[PDB]
Amino acid sequence: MASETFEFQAEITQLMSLIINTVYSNKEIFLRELISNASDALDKIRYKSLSDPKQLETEPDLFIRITPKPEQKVLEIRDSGIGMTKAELINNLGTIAKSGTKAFMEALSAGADVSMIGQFGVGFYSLFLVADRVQVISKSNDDEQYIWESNAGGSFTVTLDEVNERIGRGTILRLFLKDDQLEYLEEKRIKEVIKRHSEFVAYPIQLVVTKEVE
Amino acid sequence: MASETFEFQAEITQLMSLIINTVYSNKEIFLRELISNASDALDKIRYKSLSDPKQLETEPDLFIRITPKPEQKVLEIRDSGIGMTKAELINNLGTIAKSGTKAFMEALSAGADVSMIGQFGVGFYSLFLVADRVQVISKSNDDEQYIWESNAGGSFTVTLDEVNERIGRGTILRLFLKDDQLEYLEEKRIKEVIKRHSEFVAYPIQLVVTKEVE
Ligand SMILES: CN1CCC/C=C\CCCC(=O)Cc2c(Cl)c(O)cc(O)c2C1=O
Ligand SMILES: CN1CCC/C=C\CCCC(=O)Cc2c(Cl)c(O)cc(O)c2C1=O
Repeated sequence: MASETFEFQAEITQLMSLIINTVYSNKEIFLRELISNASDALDKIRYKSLSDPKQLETEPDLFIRITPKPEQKVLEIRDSGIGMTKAELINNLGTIAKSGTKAFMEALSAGADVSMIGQFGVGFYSLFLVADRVQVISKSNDDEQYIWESNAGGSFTVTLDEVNERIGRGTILRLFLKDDQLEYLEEKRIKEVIKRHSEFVAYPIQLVVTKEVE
Repeated sequence: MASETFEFQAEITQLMSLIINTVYSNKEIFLRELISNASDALDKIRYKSLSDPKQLETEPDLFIRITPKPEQKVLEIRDSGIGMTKAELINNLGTIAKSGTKAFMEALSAGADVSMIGQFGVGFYSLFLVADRVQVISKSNDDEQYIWESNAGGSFTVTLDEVNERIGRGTILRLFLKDDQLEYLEEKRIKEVIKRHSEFVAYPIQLVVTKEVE
C-alpha cells in the first residue's frame, strides 16, 4: 500500500530527459529493445531451471505477450522470465550506475543513432520514446509482486503490489503512451514492428486482441 | 487477505448440487444466462446514472467482455455494470432465499428444460453446468473490490481483493471449467453460442483473443 521513493543515479535522469524530449523519427525501436529484454529474462529462468527445475513451476509456460489497452492508452509487454525482487528493481532500474549510460549519451552527442541504445546495455530507457510514464510490475520466485514506477523525473517509486493481476513469475512493462504515439495500440502496427526487428526470438510472441462480436 | 466463510441457504445448495451433477446436453445456455445478467447490471448503472451522472466516471465505457484463459482452464465474463458491495455479494449470491429456487427444482422434477432457469430468476447458478468452481470479482462504486468464491458446496467465501486486476466498476465471473467443457475456451465455439442465444443485447460484447505473431 505505502510507496517508497528512491532517487535515480544522476546520469540515468539525464538519459531519460534526453529520450523523452527527442524529436527522433524511428521511435518503433523501443519494441525491439523490450522484446530482447523479455527474451533475456526468459533465457535466465530457462538457464537457471537446468540445475533447479522447480523454478519453472510458478509459471511453466515461457512466452512474451503484448496487450494494447486502447481505453487507458496503455501498451503492456509481459514475459514469464526470471522477474525481479524489490532489491533488483531498485538496483537495476535506477540507483546503481549502469555501465554504458554516460557513454551512450556521448555517442548520441557525436551523432550515433538512438537505435544503438541496446548495444550500450540501457535499451530499457528507449520506452520513453513513446511513453511519458511506466510501471514495471514484477514477480520473482524469491520475492512478492512489486510495482516500480517512473515518469522520467529524478525519482521513482517502488510499491508492494495489491492492485494488479497476479503474475505467476515474470515482468509486465506497462507503458502509458504519449498522445501522438497511440498507433502502437494497433494490431497491424504492432505486428509490422515485431516482424521487422524481432525475427530471431526463441520464445512465442503473443498478441492479445479485443474484438466486438458481430 | 483473510477470507470470511458463509453458509448457503439450504435450497441454493440443492440447486447447485443438481446442476453440477446433471448429464443434461444443452450446457451452452450458461453463456446466455451470464450475458443477460451482465446486460441487467449494465442497465442498472445506466438507469442510476440518469439522476447521478458521476456514477459512470469510475468506468465510462459500458461493455460485456469474454476472456478465455486456456492455460488456467478459465473463462471470464466481465461487465462494467453496477457491481456489488461485500453485503450485496453475501445476500444476492447465497444467504438470502431466492424466489424461484425451490420452484425451479420442482419444475425440473416435473420435466422442465434446464434452459428455463432464467425465468425463475436463478440463471446465475447455470454456470455449474460447465464449471466446478467460480470466483465472482466485483467492484461497486459504494465499496472496495471483493471476491466471492464457491465450488457448489454448502459454504462460500468472501475476501477483500488484493490479488486481481482493478475493476474500475463492475463484475468478473471467473469460471474454472470442467475437463470435458474446455470447448468454451475456443473463439469459434464462443462466437457461435453468442450469435445463437444473445442477438438482442444493447451493449457491445467483446471477445479477447490471444494469438501468436507469425
Ligand atoms: C531481464 N529481467 C531480469 C533482470 C536482469 C538483470 C539486469 C538488467 C535489468 C533490466 C531488465 O532487463 C529488467 C527487465 C526488463 Cl527492463 C524487461 O523489459 C523485461 C524483463 O523481463 C526484465 C527482467 O525481469
Ligand atoms: C447484476 N449485478 C448486480 C446485482 C443485482 C441484484 C440482484 C441479482 C444478483 C445476481 C446478479 O445478477 C449478480 C451479477 C452477476 Cl451473477 C453477473 O453474472 C454479472 C453481474 O454484473 C452481476 C451484478 O453485479
